[PDB]
Amino acid sequence: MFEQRVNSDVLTVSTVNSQDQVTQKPLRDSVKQALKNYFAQLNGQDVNDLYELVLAEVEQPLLDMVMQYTRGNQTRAALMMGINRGTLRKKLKKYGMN
Amino acid sequence: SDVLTVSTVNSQDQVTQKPLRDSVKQALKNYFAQLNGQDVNDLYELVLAEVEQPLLDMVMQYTRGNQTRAALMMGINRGTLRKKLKKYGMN
DNA sequence: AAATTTGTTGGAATTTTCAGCAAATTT
DNA sequence: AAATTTGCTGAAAATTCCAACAAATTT
Repeated sequence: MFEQRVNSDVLTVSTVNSQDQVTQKPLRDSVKQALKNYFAQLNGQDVNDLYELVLAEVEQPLLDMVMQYTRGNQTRAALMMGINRGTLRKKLKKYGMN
Repeated sequence: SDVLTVSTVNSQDQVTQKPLRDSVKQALKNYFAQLNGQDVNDLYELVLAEVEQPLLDMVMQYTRGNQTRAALMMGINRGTLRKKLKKYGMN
């Protein structure tokens, strides 16, 4: 058969453990760590934008990467991401990617 | 300089920050590599799902389970927050 | 030359706000 | 005892999907 690949392990980033041994770990944990870190620096004023802040950090590379893959093809990229070609175009504007 | 970053370490044992986006980019770089021309059908909802769960989890620690403050912090309507917590079944 | 993708549309579908309950929980 | 937060609700405000089209482009 094929071995299970939980959704945690579909998008993973290389890390190193205490034994200088290279190993994948969920992207989840990077996002978890970035926030953990982000909160440390909150000393300690309010935020009103943490979603759109995060979303923007994640949307940019996704678009960046998908557009490279589809060699610039908008129709394919929007079909890959499961978003309408119109909203893809809109996002691409948002990030000056056109 | 830049608010969302994660700790890295180089061969010379020096810890050093890099922006989260660089890791998201790597994640995909990899994801694509392994697919050999296989359809990718719903990649947005995928990556969204991978980011919202940590984000929700973490703010609900910071707000101490307080749904109301978390929503104002994240900048989405309190109802949405509940609706998203349901999506991932954290409640 | 044909097939596809782009840029633009007006409308329909769905998602998120928003204020306003009383009831329940925290202070 | 008071203040805050929750679980819920309609309905408005915004965003997303749609699908169709000529025109630009890629095959």
